[PDB]
Amino acid sequence: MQDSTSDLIPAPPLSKVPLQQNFQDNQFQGKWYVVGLAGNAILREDKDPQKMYATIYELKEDKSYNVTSVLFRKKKCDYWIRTFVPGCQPGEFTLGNIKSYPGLTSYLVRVVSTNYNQHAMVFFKKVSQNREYFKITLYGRTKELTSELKENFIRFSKSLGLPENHIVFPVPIDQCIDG
Repeated sequence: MQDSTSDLIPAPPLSKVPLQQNFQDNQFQGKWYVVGLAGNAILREDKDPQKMYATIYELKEDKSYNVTSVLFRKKKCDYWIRTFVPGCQPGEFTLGNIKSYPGLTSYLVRVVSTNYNQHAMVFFKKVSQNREYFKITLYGRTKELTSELKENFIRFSKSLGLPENHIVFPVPIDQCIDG
C-alpha cells in the first residue's frame, strides 16, 4: 500500500434512502419475494451464499402488522412470523416491543419506495442491548420482476452505497411456488 488507492468516492447522499408516501396499511399487506440483501451487520460469504425466502405483510385492525416469513425446505415451504407496527404515522414502523423488550434496544422499519407491480425496497434498522446493525432489502410483490432488476439493484446501491460492507444481492430465484 502507501500509494494511490481507492478512496475516490465522496459522501453518499440519501438519494438511495427515499421513503414511501402516505401509502395505507389496509391495502399494503401482501406477499413479496426476497430479491436482494445488504447491510453493515449482514454476512454475505461467497462460500456460504444465502438462499432467498419470502415474507408476507399482514395488517390487523389495530395499526399493526403480523409479518410471515416463508422459508424453503428440501421439498417444503414453512412459515414463521414477526410483527411490525407503524411508529406514529405511515412510513415508520417498529418490530417486537422494543419498549418492553429486554435485549432488544431499538427496532425501526421504513420501506423506501415500493413498486408493487415490480419491486419494493426496505431500509431495516435495529439495535440489540448493545449491538447496532441495519439491513436493506429488495423483493418482488409480483409473480415476476425484470431481468434488469439484477444489475439495476447493484448499480443503484453501488453508486450510492458503493461496496461499503455486505451490500449485495445473493438472492437467486427458487420461488417456493415451484416446489
